[PDB]
Amino acid sequence: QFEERHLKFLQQLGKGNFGSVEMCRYDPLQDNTGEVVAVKKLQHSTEEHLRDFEREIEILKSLQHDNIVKYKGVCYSAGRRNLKLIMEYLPYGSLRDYLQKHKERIDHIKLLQYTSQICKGMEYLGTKRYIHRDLATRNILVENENRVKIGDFGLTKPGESPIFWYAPESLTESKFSVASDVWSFGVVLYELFTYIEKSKSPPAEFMRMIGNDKQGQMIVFHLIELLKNNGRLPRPDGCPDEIYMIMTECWNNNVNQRPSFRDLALRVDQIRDN
Ligand SMILES: CC(=O)Nc1cc(Oc2ccc3c(c2)CCN3C(=O)Nc2ccc(CN3CCN(C)CC3)c(C(F)(F)F)c2)ncn1
Repeated sequence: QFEERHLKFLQQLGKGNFGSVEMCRYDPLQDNTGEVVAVKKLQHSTEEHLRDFEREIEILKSLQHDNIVKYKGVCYSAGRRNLKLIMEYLPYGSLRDYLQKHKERIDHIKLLQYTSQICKGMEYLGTKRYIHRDLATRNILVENENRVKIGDFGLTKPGESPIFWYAPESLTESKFSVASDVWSFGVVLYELFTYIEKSKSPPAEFMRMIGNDKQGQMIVFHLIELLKNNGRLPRPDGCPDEIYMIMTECWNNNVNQRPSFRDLALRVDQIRDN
């Protein structure tokens, strides 16, 4: 389906210790045309990394939704001794980058449209019995001003720490569930309403709350103790009380009391419609 000889490099997109992503053009007709795609490569095809990459491909082959990144196929390069994953190319990259780079195009109505789409993608993911774990605007991608798609770059498998999106039971017991994805969704909703303004990010805000000078495990200790006793990210400037209430309800230490993604999509769509 994707012959390496016809997969032409266009641009580097992202790199980490685990993998890298590039933009390519798939030109089988060899006439300088063809579809543009995003291609993920494994940096080191060890038995464990390759098993993990194959599990990712299997997950992606099972997902088809408007608000989930679109799998296209695989390419077997280096004479069929290397594996690359082919996805649809999304021009605006991560929603974290888009919010910073394209503030001219964003208002609260757009933020709520993206919020709704994220909930719907998560409703779908739950029907497939997957737990995201990594929900954060860095892992949501933007097709255009009207459409976002949940993904998981998985390139890097305090400012760079994923802990600031994790539910308290995930931090203390490594318990990840649909309900902890709801907690992380509450952090995504906070990220959207802070517009990725300098110093308002979840890592910067939590570090400010615990003490900016803390390093290593002391950060973890303080974050856990803070969350267990009702410490929370503040309401972003200009955020409506009703939107901060959705964040607060997602950030419930009582796991079963968190709303569902179906509840959240309906609530957000009703606020948009009213
Ligand atoms: C400008 C620009 O850079 N444009 C780009 C970049 C770009 O780069 C990407 C972005 C995302 C992804 C790739 C490449 C290759 C794979 N990938 C990706 O999202 N994988 C993925 C892996 C697991 C899971 C779901 N699992 C469930 C189990 N969990 C434990 C983990 C998550 C999902 C999800 F969340 F269901 F969509 C997605 N793609 C399109 N356009």
